[PDB]
Amino acid sequence: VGEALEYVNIGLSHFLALPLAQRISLIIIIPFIYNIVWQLLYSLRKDRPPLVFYWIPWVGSAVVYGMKPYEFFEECQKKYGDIFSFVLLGRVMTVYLGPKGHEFVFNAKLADVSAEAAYAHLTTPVFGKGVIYDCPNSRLMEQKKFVKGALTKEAFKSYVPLIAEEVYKYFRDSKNFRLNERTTGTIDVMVTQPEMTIFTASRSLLGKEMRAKLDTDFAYLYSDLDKGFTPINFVFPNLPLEHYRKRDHAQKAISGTYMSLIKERRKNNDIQDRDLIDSLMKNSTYKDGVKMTDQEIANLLIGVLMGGQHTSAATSAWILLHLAERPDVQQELYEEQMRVLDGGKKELTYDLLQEMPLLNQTIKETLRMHHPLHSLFRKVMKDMHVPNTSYVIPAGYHVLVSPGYTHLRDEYFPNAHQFNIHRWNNDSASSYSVGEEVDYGFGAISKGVSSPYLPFSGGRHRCIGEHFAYCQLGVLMSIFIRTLKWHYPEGKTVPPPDFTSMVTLPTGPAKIIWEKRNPEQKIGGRH
Ligand SMILES: CC[C@@H](C)n1ncn(-c2ccc(N3CCN(c4ccc(OC[C@H]5CO[C@](Cn6cncn6)(c6ccc(Cl)cc6Cl)O5)cc4)CC3)cc2)c1=O
Ligand code: HEM
Repeated sequence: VGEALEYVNIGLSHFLALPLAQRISLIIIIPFIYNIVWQLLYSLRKDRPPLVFYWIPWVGSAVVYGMKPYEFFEECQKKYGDIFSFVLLGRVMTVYLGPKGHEFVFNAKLADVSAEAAYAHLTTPVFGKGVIYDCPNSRLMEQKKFVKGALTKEAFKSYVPLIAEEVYKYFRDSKNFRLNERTTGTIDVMVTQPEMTIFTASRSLLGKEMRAKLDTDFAYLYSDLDKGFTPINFVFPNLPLEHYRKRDHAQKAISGTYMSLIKERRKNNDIQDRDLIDSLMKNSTYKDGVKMTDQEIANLLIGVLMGGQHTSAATSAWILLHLAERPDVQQELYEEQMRVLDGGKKELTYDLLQEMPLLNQTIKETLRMHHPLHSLFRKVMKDMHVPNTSYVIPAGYHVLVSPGYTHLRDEYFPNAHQFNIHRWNNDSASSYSVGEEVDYGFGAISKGVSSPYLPFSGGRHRCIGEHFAYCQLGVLMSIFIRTLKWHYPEGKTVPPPDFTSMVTLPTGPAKIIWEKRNPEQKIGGRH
């Protein structure tokens, strides 16, 4: 022990007498070996889920997870069961697959897990400060409450003809259609659907002013900001590059535009019940008296529009793509449209949308096969014991839940990779609380979150956009169906998802060929 500790000090010193060709090369090799040693040691633990073995420190299973998460989850499930962890770019993600995982994560106590600590870097740089994940959970709960106030049956009743008008205007004016001058055409659905989504959501949620603005070069800011909404933000939220400056600039310029409208309306007391802007002007005071600022209101609007943008656009693209090889479904949907709208002699209303179950089943089935968000996260805040196991998930870990994975299991949905809207006969609702309920601040929602079908999650972070989504997707598809037939270019089929984008959007270029059902029909109005 005497000469031992001396040779420790000697050894520390001889280390520095190494050529750096050796010293840098061991600066790499040492973490690599400890990593493997720590993993081998880790596997001993009884109070830890199996950890997926990986070679590269820090990076972890990022590549295979990133490129094909559901295949990754399937392989891990086979070897280890439903609970397992894996390292991902410096973090430890504990996956819990299936309905019990949904319960473990979505109904976890506010104290145990944090969504804002998982998500804030993704969103705060894009939306702005003070809202959504840049604030405490109870602020979020009430912001969801505020937004829900513009998402009522009466609002949907007034949105439908606005959304309809936008779809027709797009058919009339967009270079991708121009139905008054073309009877057939080819389109990339990842060009047309993001455009139709932003036009329809602008007009209805933001109002005529902000929609009007999309016909100016102001539209280039949306693109700039949109490009800033990327999973890279999870790792690099701010880097001194043109991309990040374009984004930052856009967030300032767009929120400034919203603030201009807001202050303009208040100045004239032109505060009605037209749109989400009016709504948040009348109704954005928290339960402790603090009022949202005009800046926070605008940042909230950006997030809502942005979130709704990507989930919905990706979804209507997938609907288009699945219907492109299924002329039978198109036909079936067309007949439902003729019946409900009396051969087209009835105008589409919100109430009539509700009497189109096949259409709604089509949305529902698309969301089963193409959950836009394949992985939902929470950062673990307090150590968590996994019920009926010896597993304890320690603070500093992340829990990862994936209803999108369960959506694609045959055990829960027979023939899960087949598109079949009739699996939802007797069950065309977007979702519905199968039993008892609970209120976190934005309204009574289902207490249990064990449904195998769960595109809108559940618990305190449950989506509040599902009825707006169905309204938007519904009006849009109703008009697509009554106006066009479409199919694939010869030899093409449904693309595989891109699991590396923000949403599980189709892999490009995803093209379909459209043709007018009534070549002679004209869309009125000015252009
Ligand atoms: C680097 C190597 C490469 C191979 N690699 N290695 C890993 N990956 C990778 C891993 C994971 C992912 N992602 C995909 C995106 N994903 C994700 C995206 C958004 C998201 O949103 C959850 C919250 C926050 O945003 C919204 C989204 N939303 C919900 N409804 C509508 N939008 C949200 C909620 C509320 C509001 Cl107001 C706005 C928004 Cl945006 O909900 C959650 C997860 C995480 C995993 C991507 C790439 C790679 O690409
Ligand atoms: C196809 C359409 C959509 C799907 C599948 C979807 C899905 C989801 C999911 C899964 C979550 C929870 C994520 C988690 O648990 O971590 C969520 C949250 C949320 N979504 Fe959506 N969404 C959709 C459309 C919309 C729309 C149109 C809006 C706004 C109009 C919207 C606004 C929100 C909001 C405000 C939250 C709450 C965030 C939180 O509480 O943390 N979503 N959505």
